[PDB]
Amino acid sequence: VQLVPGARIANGRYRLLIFHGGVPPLQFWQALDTALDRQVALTFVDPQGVLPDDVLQETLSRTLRLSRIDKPGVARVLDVVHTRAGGLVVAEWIRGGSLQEVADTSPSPVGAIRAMQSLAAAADAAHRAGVALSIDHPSRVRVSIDGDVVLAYPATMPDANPQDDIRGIGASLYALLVNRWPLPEAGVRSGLAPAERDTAGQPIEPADIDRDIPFQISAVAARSVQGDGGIRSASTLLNLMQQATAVADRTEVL
Repeated sequence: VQLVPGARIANGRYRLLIFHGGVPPLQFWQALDTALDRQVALTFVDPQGVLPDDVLQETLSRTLRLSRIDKPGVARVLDVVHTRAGGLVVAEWIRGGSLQEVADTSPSPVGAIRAMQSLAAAADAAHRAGVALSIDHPSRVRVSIDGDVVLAYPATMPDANPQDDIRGIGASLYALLVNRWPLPEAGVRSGLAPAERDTAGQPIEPADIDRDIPFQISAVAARSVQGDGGIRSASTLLNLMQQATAVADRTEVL
């Protein structure tokens, strides 16, 4: 079939508006719910049917498992339906902007790390619940008006794991900090340039690229983005985020 703006999906209930990219076979869409007249976040799980039913089923399952976690870091799942275009994960629409859009406004460092805490925290409840967020691509998250960073398009496939979440979270923090995506790219419609690599392949640290960025805040970004090691828990990740914040509010004025 075909997915393009205007399409009507699910007995026509949803009309597509904007394509927000994804990591195939996933597709992140912005759509209008014509029965309740309000926007929703569609995650299509497999438009072309390329997935073995076994993987599909595990994907819905882990997504559902993620759904019952109620934290501001994750969009609320409204439904999970099978449509003419494959499995479909319907989520509330988060007012604000994409992760791409906000980073292009070189936002305050302190404002950025502070806003990431909702993401790290939701990560933590998830992991403690045995399910990953799958922060694998910048389109996956938005920034809400209320200054939270949110998993907008839920859809947790088999490959998603806690450790990749920590990496993906920092890859977001990094994005806000330097408007660059320090991860290889497994995407369509990424919208963000790649991060400069040092000689050892590790991304150049945020502070070195812009010495205005407090040291603590650039540390949490880099020690997190590298799967090399260091941070190995949303739990710890959050606390680092929090200490980095306190140091920063104090020092902020100066």
